[PDB]
Amino acid sequence: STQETAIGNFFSRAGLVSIITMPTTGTQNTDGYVNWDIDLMGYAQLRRKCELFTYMRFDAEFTFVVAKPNGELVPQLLQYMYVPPGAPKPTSRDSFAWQTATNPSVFVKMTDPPAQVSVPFMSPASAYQWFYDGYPTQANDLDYGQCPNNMMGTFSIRTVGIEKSPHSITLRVYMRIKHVRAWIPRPLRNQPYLFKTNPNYKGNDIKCTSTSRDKITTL
Amino acid sequence: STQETAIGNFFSRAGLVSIITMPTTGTQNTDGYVNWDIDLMGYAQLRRKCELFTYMRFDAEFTFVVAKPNGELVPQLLQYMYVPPGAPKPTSRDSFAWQTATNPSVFVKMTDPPAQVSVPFMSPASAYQWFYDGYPTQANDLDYGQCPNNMMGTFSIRTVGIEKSPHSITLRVYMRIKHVRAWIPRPLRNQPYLFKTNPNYKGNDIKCTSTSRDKITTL
Amino acid sequence: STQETAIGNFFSRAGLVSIITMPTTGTQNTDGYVNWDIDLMGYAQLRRKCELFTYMRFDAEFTFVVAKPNGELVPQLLQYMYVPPGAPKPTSRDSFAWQTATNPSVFVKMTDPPAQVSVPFMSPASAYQWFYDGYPTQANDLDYGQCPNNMMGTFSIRTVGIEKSPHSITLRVYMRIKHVRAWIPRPLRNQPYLFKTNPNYKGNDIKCTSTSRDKITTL
Amino acid sequence: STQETAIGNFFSRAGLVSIITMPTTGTQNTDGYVNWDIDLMGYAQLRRKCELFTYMRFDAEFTFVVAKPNGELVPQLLQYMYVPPGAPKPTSRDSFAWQTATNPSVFVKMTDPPAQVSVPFMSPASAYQWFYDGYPTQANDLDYGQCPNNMMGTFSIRTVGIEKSPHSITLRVYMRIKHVRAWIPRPLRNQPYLFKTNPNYKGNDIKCTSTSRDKITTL
Amino acid sequence: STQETAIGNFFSRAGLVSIITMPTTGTQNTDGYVNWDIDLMGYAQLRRKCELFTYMRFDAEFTFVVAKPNGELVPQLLQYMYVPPGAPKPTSRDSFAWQTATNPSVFVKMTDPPAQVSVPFMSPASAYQWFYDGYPTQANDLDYGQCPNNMMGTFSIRTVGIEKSPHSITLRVYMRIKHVRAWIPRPLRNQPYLFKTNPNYKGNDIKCTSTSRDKITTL
Repeated sequence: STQETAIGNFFSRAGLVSIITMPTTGTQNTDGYVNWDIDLMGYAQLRRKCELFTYMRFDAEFTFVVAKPNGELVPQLLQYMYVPPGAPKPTSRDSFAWQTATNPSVFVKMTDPPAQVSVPFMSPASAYQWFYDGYPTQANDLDYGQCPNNMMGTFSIRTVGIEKSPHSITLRVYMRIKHVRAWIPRPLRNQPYLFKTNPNYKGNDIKCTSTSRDKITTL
Repeated sequence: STQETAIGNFFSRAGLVSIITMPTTGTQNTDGYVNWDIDLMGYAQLRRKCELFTYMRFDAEFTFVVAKPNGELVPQLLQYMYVPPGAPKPTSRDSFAWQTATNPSVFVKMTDPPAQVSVPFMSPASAYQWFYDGYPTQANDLDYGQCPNNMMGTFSIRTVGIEKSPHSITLRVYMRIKHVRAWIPRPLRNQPYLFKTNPNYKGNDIKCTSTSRDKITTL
Repeated sequence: STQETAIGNFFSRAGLVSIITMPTTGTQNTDGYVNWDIDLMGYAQLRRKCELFTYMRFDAEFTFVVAKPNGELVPQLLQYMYVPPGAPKPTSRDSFAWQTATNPSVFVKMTDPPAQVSVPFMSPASAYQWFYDGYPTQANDLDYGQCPNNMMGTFSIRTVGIEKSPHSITLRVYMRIKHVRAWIPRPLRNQPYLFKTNPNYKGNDIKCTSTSRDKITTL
Repeated sequence: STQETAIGNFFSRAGLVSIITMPTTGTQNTDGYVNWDIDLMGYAQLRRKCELFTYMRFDAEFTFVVAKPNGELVPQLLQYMYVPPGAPKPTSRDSFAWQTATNPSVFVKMTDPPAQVSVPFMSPASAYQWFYDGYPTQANDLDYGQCPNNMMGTFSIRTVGIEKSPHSITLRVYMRIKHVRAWIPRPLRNQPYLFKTNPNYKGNDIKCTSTSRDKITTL
Repeated sequence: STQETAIGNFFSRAGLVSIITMPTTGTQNTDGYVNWDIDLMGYAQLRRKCELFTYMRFDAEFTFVVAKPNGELVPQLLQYMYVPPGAPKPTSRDSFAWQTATNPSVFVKMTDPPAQVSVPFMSPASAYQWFYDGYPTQANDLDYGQCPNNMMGTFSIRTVGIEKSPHSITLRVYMRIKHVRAWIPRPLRNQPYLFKTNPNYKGNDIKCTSTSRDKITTL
């Protein structure tokens, strides 16, 4: 069936896009909260799939699978807050940001089944674009290829309550692309990725698209 | 879309309107209960938004997010009682008020998902009014601008059971305005608020509506 | 709206009609069960409301709010049995009565949300009557005004299991009157109540229906 | 209403038909399982009701109310297996019988609300019969009145898991007769029952159907 | 009724197809995960039933009944991942395989009721075949009768979380055949099975299809 090769089926399925960890005390948790900016170019697997196209438009479904680091669940009340683009992100475990009515928040117990929410098409432009041959502001670093109109928002996680939580939390964020539309197909990345924000490739070790053989007649 | 600028969308979304805390023993809890009169002029954020209009009419949806102070949940049975206007409020952890059939009460376990209830348009007048240029009873303090026809009711929280609860409770009250209607738009508050019940402003430090610059030509 | 003054709205709302307590061991609990005969003339508040009419007919909805005496809930299996009129009531924590198919019983865990059940119009007569100027069998005590055709049934509560429960239980019984019909309105009780089963009033201290004043002209 | 005297209403309502107890260790539980053959002639109350008719046909609804002996519930996974007639019953806590696809089994946690299942009309004959004036194979004991075509099946209870359960279990089995049909009404048992499988009565102490009085004129 | 002898009814009902055990530490669990390739020829009971036909086509419903080895349940988050045919299976408790979007995974708590999922008809051929009189690649062992087009997939179980789970898990996998279709009926296996992948039988001890008797006239 040709349905299997349709843009939609190719970009369906919820995949893991991030793994936030909030230990009781260690390196980055005397805070008590986390700010994860929604990022797709996170996993090279999904990134390569997207960079097959120049422009894309879609909705995103997020599912929040949390539990303690060993898999155990406890009666802990959590809060996930979506900070749209152009909005101020929490800077402390108790910033005013957490009370701002305009930053939709979802409250759920770690015992309750995973929370699920859908985020629309945020760009101010007609489509997200993985490639911008210009500057949003010149030969050159910093400020090139960067298109801020792809900014999808930020998710701020934290345990509820005035005192810090006794439990460490390991949260897995899954995302599913709904209603996909793609434009202008381009060559498939054949060089290892070096950065999230640009096509730079290792220029000394340029790998060949295909494996080799001895003679052009041996097969 | 113009829908985004519609009165309804502007006043939608559930925001935090109050944070009640009932510790086992400290300052105000050898009682075991709390009486929160429904108050909107609580958070200056929402208050400024309302004082953009003279009269407003609407329904209110209340959601009760509770848990212990650190975010943990325990099998504690709670009772939230709505004491309408003109009704007697509980004066002790065990007043008759808690048994009065006419004071609707909702019983829920701290484990159960947040309780949610809708309160109608209580005023005896056609609309709530954030400004009353008269007296409900004269140059002058006390008894001015005060309109008792805006009184929306009181919520009385307490743990159920004859003995006091072993757990401390931190309850967050969220409110959402439904079916909003507004009349007679007025200037937007440009001076810091000094009191909940009146427009008094600091008259020595009168802030300018806009920032300044050197010359009227430098830009 | 006149709807607010309608017999139905006047007698709606679930009110507390009884508070049964079953401690592990104290005065009346080496038993392990309780027999509460359904009684409305329990709370003078609701009683006065009913004695505004001579005859009344209605269905009753019962809700069972239970928890330990301090409000905590535990995984305890309880059984509530309705013993109709003319049926034999349990006389021990393990009478045959608890197994009698004809005594409908509802089993629920103290963790599960409150059990709710509806009891119909039990009287063998066309309506319940709060006043019977005769004898069911003469100037006179005992056997007067007593109409057994108002007998609505009994509720027998107990913890399930062959051994006694480790936990103390405090159960609140709420009742709501559905489909109300009233006949022959009568004067409103103006003297304090002395007994559940009769209009006897303190005859030495007869209180006046209204407060007093000095002169009939001072106001 | 005549509806109350209808065969259906007379045989409705779920009654207790059995009480299985599986202690950790005592007399009959170093096993870890129980085999209860579905038996109606268990409780003389229901038995007398059935023997008012010669033939009966009906479906049966079974509800499984379990908990520890004191009424407490714990996170124990149980398995109830229905072994139809002509099928092999488990002979050990781990017989192959428990894995046989054809023996429908229902898995439920003691925390989950009571399991409920419906068993159809199993007899190979058109109706169950409480009386068979013949032999299924002669004056005489053993092998008389016994009709094996009334065999409804067996229920095998056990805790899941390879190791024995730490908890003792007391399970109450309730049964409700659905879609009842009865034929050929007969005299009502007036002598105490002596056995489950036959009408034998104590012949020395033959009780009179009615109480006595002195003279045939005194009343 | 002939419905009882229909291919569908004959192959219905969920039966146990596998019992995976993941102890904290013992022989095969310092790993923390398990890879069970979906196998029907597991239980000789069901296998014999299938080998009554040459070709079969059907969907499969899998139910995952898990709990600790003694039947107790704990708040443990588990993950069941379906690795289709031609896909790479996890090789460690934390392989990339567990993050691969294309390997559908279902997350469920051991407290939640058993997870249930349906797997379609995976073969690249029109039907699964329990007999292939050829080679997929000759008199002869290894590489005969083996048809890889019957490969249905693999299920990879594991506890979620970065650290190993404190609890041992015993998981029972039930399978139900939906929408069955069978072709070309063949003789029923009358010799004990020796291997999962071939009809080899013990040739010294060849058992007779029927029991014996003395004379051909004694009955």
